[PDB]
Amino acid sequence: TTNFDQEALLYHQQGKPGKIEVISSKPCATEKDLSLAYSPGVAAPCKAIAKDPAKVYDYTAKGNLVAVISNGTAVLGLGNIGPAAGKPVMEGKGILFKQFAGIDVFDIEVAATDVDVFCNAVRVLEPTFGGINLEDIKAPECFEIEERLKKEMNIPVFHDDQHGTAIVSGAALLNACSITNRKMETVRIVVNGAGASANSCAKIFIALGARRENIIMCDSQGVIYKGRTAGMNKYKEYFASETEARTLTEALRGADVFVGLSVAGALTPEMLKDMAKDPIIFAMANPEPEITPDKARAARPDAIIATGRSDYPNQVNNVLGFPSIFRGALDTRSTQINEEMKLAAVHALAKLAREDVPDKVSATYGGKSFKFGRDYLIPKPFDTRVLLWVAPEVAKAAMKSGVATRAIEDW
Amino acid sequence: TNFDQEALLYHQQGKPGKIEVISSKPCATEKDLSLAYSPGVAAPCKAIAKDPAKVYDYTAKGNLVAVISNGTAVLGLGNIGPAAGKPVMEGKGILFKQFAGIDVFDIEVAATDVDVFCNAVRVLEPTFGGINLEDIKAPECFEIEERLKKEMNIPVFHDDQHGTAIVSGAALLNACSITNRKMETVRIVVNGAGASANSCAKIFIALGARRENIIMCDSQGVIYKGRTAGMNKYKEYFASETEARTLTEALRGADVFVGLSVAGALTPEMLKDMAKDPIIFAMANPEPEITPDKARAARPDAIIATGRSDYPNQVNNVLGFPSIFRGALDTRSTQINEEMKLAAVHALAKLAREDVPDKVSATYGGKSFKFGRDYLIPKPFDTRVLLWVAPEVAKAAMKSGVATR
Ligand SMILES: NC(=O)c1ccc[n+]([C@@H]2O[C@H](COP(=O)([O-])OP(=O)(O)OC[C@H]3O[C@@H](n4cnc5c(N)ncnc54)[C@H](OP(=O)(O)O)[C@@H]3O)[C@@H](O)[C@H]2O)c1
Ligand SMILES: NC(=O)c1ccc[n+]([C@@H]2O[C@H](COP(=O)([O-])OP(=O)(O)OC[C@H]3O[C@@H](n4cnc5c(N)ncnc54)[C@H](OP(=O)(O)O)[C@@H]3O)[C@@H](O)[C@H]2O)c1
Ligand SMILES: [Mg+2]
Ligand SMILES: [Mg+2]
Repeated sequence: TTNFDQEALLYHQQGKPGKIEVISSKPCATEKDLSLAYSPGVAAPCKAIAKDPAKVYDYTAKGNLVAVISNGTAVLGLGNIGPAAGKPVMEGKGILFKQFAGIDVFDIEVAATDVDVFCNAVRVLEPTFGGINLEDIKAPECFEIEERLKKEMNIPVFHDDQHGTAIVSGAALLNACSITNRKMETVRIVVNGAGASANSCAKIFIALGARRENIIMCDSQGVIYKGRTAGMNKYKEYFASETEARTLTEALRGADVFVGLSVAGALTPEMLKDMAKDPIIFAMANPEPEITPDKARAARPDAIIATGRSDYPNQVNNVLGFPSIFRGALDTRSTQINEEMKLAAVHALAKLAREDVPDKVSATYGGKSFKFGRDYLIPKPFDTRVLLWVAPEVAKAAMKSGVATRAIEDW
Repeated sequence: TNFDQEALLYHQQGKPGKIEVISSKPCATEKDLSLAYSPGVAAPCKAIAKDPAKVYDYTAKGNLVAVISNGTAVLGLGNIGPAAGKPVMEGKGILFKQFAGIDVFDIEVAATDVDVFCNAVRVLEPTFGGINLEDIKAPECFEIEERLKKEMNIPVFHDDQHGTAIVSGAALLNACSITNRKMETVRIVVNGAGASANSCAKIFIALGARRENIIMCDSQGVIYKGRTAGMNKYKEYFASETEARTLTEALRGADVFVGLSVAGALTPEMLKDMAKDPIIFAMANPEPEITPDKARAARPDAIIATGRSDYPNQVNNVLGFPSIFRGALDTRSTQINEEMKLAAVHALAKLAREDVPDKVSATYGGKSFKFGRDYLIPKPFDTRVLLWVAPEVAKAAMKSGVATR
């Protein structure tokens, strides 16, 4: 819909260009005000921070400030459009941080595609920020970039395209498994796609109890089988499967779970018929899914379906993750977002969906009723319980794992 | 002091720090967010991919300045490091917002090597409409600003260097006018050879001063040609043929003293042998090279400006950078060049000759102001400044061809 596009263009240019403004949180009108905000008063917190570096969190915005950082090499589904073109998306990501977790964001678009240039530039920004959310950086560069920055920086570094997606889909999968009386240890999973998100999703499924041998990964050229060499790399190699299947169709034979992280249309009804009873179908290709819940329900009335879209039930929406994840990490002044923290967020999201849904949430969604089951197995994005459930569990995981530098006693 | 305690509480209370980032557009509903983020946010991205200039139409780039420091010369605190400088950079951003309506991301960078710092900062270009370098020590700051100006296609401006040059240059033009002087024959003595001093001398030459009429002194006295002690590439440029060796000897018959050094550096005896109607810029902080009363006591015909708000003629940098960047941003300029800097000088000098509104008088407690020896430049809280200076900078950018809008 190109007129919907025009609504978006107008939105971005109307009044003042763009979507963000930086304002003072303190009085700044009078000469007295400015004698505190600036010279000579501002020397006091500077001296305090020089003597005790931790006090940077007491006297600046650092403790609530995340950088959303991209080089614009994988923007949304638009591909490598460059950092300037990606800036609206990074401003938008920042707005989600603010609206869902109260976190201030500097969106930082970096003109560097070289891994060393990019990492060298970002590493030295640490004094500015309480955390770094890497965004829309293409695979496989994003794997090296994230791992290097996590090692080199002493503040949390988290690439949402990789792990946010894994966290929310993992939560959904745990619940889908519960609803269908499945054990993770025996569930057979097919992942369609082998990019930034598929890699992390596969890894978290294993972390949640799935076996590598029960997971088959497919790409643009079919099943990633052990021995294969076409279009292969270090990361695809890890998930190369001993299977005899070569097509997506073959891989789905008797499979329990389809995880779609590829492109629209990739999954048809015929492929659906041979899946196991109560098939679990996550069709997350944007903006159009691998399949529709209706086409899926038509082929398989017993199917459980999640997608990336808010107009269908069970949206695997990344906004369920990163805001609370950084809230918990920031509030404990943590030096990392580690695996313990990611898993804590999985389990918090999963558990929340199992609770009775307050009238407030139904009223937010037009009076729709929600109860845990096949049409509701992950929290709604506009449910205010999400921050309350996920952020403290992340904070507790940071303290338990020893990456917190500030204890939080209670909420 | 109670004031330090007040300052600490100001920073620590409420939301820690001094800045918040907010949405400038509606962002409460599913519909709102379908435009602010996916799927609608793809539209401006596609527009920008096709026509790069549209980044200025659809993002905050055109109103967004990075205040960037590695914390190596923070205020008068020296090399305290990037984190400890963060309160100062947040506060600088506050000034940008309050005086020019400019949004700032303060960026504290953990790199002291010129090369590493530059390589980290120049790739941030897509984010910003302009870069204000701040509180970076000399001589590294010269090399850094020079290199970034060569690499980046947005304005790069180190305020410590050029802000004081611009405002003191406006003050100097007016001082010369008042005392019937011509810049081409004025003899100037610059005390100090650091970040700000060097730029001051360069602005004076641009305003018509002759390089031969300028003597620069540092911690070891006059910088004379042939001297090697404590020299560098930048001091070398301003090395003088003069036989003077001390600040005292240099000031004999001098018209102007520009003090960018340390307190007490200027005594009354040096003042004695200055020319009639000596112009004295004592801008050392927090205590000037000499006080206004001690100066007029020695020389009653003296015209004096300082860096302090408690005396007349405050050479305050807030008179410069807000309008300079406002003008640069509004013309979507690729540079702040010498033409733009000079445009700011002349506009500031011109505003000072205008009648001072009661609003300004009221702002400063009924104190009247009329262009003269006690009023050489606009007051910092004069709201006319942005309206006067920024349009002149924009005109300069367009005339010199660095404007893209
Ligand atoms: N919460 C969500 O809804 C969510 C989150 C993240 C991602 N996604 C969606 O998942 C998709 C990929 O995201 P990404 O960040 O991972 O991108 P990516 O890094 O580019 O990954 C693309 C992957 O898809 C593979 N592929 C392309 N065509 C295929 C086909 N017909 N069949 C099977 N695989 C195919 C590609 O194979 P090759 O490697 O061989 O080229 C590649 O592995 C996008 O649509 C994204 O919108 C959704
Ligand atoms: N608008 C304003 O009010 C304003 C603006 C900018 C600066 N200032 C003030 O000017 C002074 C310099 O600032 P800056 O940033 O330029 O500092 P800077 O970079 O450190 O430069 C210091 C300069 O002062 C020289 N110096 C040290 N002691 C001296 C002495 N007794 N006599 C003469 N020169 C001496 C140094 O000489 P060596 O090279 O030999 O070390 C050096 O050249 C500071 O007090 C600053 O607060 C005021
Ligand atoms: Mg992303
Ligand atoms: Mg400064």
